[PDB]
Amino acid sequence: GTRWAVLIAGSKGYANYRHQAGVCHAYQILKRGGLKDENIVVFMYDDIAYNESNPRPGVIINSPHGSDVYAGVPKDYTGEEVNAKNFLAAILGNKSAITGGSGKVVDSGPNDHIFIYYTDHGAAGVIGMPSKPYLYADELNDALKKKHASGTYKSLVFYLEACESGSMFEGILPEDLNIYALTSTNTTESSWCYYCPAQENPPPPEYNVCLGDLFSVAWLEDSDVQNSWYETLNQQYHHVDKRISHASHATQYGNLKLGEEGLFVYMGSNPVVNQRDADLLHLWEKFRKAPEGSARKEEAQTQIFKAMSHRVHIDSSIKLIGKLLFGIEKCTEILNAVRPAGQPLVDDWACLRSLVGTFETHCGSLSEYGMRHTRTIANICNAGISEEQMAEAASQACAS
Amino acid sequence: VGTRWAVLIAGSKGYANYRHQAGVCHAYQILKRGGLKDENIVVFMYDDIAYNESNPRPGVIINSPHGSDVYAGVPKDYTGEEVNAKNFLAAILGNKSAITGGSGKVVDSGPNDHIFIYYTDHGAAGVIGMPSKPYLYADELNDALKKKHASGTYKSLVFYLEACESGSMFEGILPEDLNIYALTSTNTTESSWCYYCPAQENPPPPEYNVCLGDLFSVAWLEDSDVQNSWYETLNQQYHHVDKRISHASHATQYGNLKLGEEGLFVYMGSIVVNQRDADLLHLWEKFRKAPEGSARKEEAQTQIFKAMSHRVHIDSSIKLIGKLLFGIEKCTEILNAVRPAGQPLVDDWACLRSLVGTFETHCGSLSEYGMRHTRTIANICNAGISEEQMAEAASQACAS
Repeated sequence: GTRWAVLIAGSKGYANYRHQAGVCHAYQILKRGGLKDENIVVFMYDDIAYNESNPRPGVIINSPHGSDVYAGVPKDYTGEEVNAKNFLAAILGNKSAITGGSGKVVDSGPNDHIFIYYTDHGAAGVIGMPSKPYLYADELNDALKKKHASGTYKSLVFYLEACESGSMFEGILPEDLNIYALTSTNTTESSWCYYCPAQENPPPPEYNVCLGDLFSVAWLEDSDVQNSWYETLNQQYHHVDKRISHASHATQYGNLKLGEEGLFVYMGSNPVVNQRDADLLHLWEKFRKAPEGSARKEEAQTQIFKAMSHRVHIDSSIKLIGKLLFGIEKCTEILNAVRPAGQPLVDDWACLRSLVGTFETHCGSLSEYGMRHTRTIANICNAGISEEQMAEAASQACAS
Repeated sequence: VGTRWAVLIAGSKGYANYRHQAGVCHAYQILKRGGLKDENIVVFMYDDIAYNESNPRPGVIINSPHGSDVYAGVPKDYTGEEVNAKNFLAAILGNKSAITGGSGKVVDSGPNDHIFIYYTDHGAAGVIGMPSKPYLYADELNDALKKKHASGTYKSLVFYLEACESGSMFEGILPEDLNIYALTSTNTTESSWCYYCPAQENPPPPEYNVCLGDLFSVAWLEDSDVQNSWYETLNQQYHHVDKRISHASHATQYGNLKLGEEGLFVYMGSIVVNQRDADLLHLWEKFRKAPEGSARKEEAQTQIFKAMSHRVHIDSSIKLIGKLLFGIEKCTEILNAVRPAGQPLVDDWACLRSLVGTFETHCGSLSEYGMRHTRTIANICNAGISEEQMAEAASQACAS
C-alpha cells in the first residue's frame, strides 16, 4: 500500500534544538527512502532555524560536521498547533478534530504502514508537548486502540525518544494490535544527549547546545548508512542497543514478531549529558564562553541562578508533601516505590492527572523540569491519596 | 557576485483563490531548479489550498492542467494570518524585530545581493490585498522600497506584481534611481485575467471547479520553465509575456528600465475569465456540475444569490454616494476622472485610507469584491472631499 509517517518534536526553546533536528533528520531519511510529503505529517514548533541564539541562521544540523537537515522539510503543525489533541487526531486520520495547521492527517487504509517517531521529554507515564496538556500513557494507548479498531493499517512502528519512555507502553500496549514500539529507555531510566559541547564528538565552537539525543542519533545514523532491504527492525534495534547500552536500554513493546520485517516496509529504500540536565548544560556553556564583565555573562549567570532556584524549589516542595502526607519514619517514604516489572505506572490515570493538577495550582508548574516528579505523584496516587488529601498537603508545603 | 534572494507572496485566501498560491509554489520550483537556497527564499502563502475540503487532489497543488505537483518541497515561512502587510514589509526590509509569528526568515541581504519579489492576488487602484485587512497601498509599499534602498542592502531588485490595476502601485511613486525594476500584470486601469479555467480554452481536469492560474503569472512562470536564464534577459521575458497576454492586459515596466538588459539568471539562477469574476465562475461551476435536487446544488445556488446580493448592494451604494456628493450633471458625476500619465493615483494617501474607512463603517465591507471601487474613492479624495463630507454622504446612501 502506502507508507505513512508522523514525525513529532514534543518540545520548544533553543535548548531543545536536538528534538527538532531529529525530526528534520528523520524526514530526510524518509524522503531519500521514497516516501511522499503527502504521507509524512510533520509536527515541529518551528523556533530553531531562525532563533536569535542559532549561530547558523536558516540551518539545523544533527551531527557536528553534518549537513543542513532543515531545508525541504514539510511543516504541517508548527507553534501551538504542536499539541496532544492534534497529534492524536493526525494519527487517527480525523481532520474534523484538528485545530490549525495544514490539515494533513494519516488517512490510511488496511494495506498501509505507519511509522510514528516522537522525540522530546518524558517522565513516568507522560510525554511532553511544547505547552500543557501533556500526553499520558493511557490517552496515547487509547488512540492506538481506536486506530486498530478502525482497521486503517497493516502494521505500525512507534519509535519514542523520552526519559522513562518504557513507561508509556509497559503493562498498557497489547501484543495484538499489530503495533511494534521501540523506546529510548526502559520504565525508569533517563535518556542521554549526543553531540554535546562537554562530550565525545562536540558540535562546532559556535554551538552551545546538544545537536542530538543518543537513541535518535543512533537509529537516524543507522538508517542513513545501512540498506533498508539489507536491514530488519530487530537488526536496527541491536545496532542502537550496541551504541546506546552504557546510557539506556532501548526496549521493544507490542508485537515483537514485527521486528523480523525490513525497514523498507515502513521507511522505503535510499538507492555524556542527561536529557534532564541539557538545559543547564546550555546555560553553563553560554556562561563559560561569555567574556568576563560582559552583559552576556551577567545574563547567563542570572539564568543559571533562576533555573537552579526553580529546580531546588520544586524538589524540596515535592520532598515535603511526601513527608507531610505519611511521615519520615519506618515504611513512610514510599515516594521511592518501585512498580513491579510489567505492571502499568498507575491504575487510575484520571487521579494521577488530578494529583499533578493540584500540585501545580498550589506549588508551581511541573512544566518541563517538574515532569520528572510524575513517578513520585503516581506512587502517591497508588498509595490511595485523594485530590482532597493532596491539595491539603500541597497547600501547607508551599506556604509563602 | 553575492547571494540571490526571493520573496514570494500570495495575497489571498479561500479555495477560489487556488491560483495565487499555485503561482507562488510554481515560482518556488523555478528558483529551486535555478539554484536558489531555501534560506534565501521567503514564502508567504495562506496554506488553505493543499488540504481544503474542496481540493479534489489532497496534498497536491497544480498550476496548469496536466501540470505536475508544485506544493511538495515548498518552504512555509508565513502561513495563515502571518500573511500580512507588516510581515511582508518586514521580510523585505530584513527586520526580524518587526515580524510577528512565522519562521522569522527575512531578507537580511548585503550590497552585492539581488532580490526578486513576486506578489500575486487581488488589487485595485493604489492597493493590493492581504488575506485579511489591512491591505497594502502604493505609498506604504514604495516607502518600504525607499528605506531598503537607503540602507544599501542590495545591488538591484526585480518586483513582479500580479493584481488588477497593478501599474497604479508604481506609476508616479516608484523612482527610477533606486535600482528597482518592476513588472506589473496590467496598466494603471486594466484588469488581469485568469487562465486554465473550467469555462475556457485549456480547462483544468473535470474534478477542478476553480482557475489554476493567472495569465500574467502562468506566462512568465511557463516562460521561466522553458527558456534558459543565461539565454534570456528581463526585457526578452517582458516581450514574451506581452506577446502572450496583449489581448487581456498590458504588462508594464516601472523604475530603472536599464535593468531590463540584465539576464534572468542574475535574480533567478539557471474566451477568458476576469480576476474580479473568478469567484463567481467557481460558484457557477459548483452549481452547474451539482446533481439536481441535491444539497450541494441548493448550497451553490444560495451562495451565488448571496454573492450577487452583496455585489449589487456595494455597486449601487458607491454609485449613490457619487451622485449624492456632487449631482447627476455630466460635469458633477466626474468620478470617472482619468489621472494624467505619470502622476500618482492620489496625493493624500492617508485621506484615501480614511475615505475607504468611512465607506466601510457605514456600508458593507470593501474586501475582495469592494476593493474594485478604490479608484472611485481616490477620485472623490482628489476632488477635495473630506472624511466629514464622505461619512455624511455614505450615512444617507446606506439607510437602505
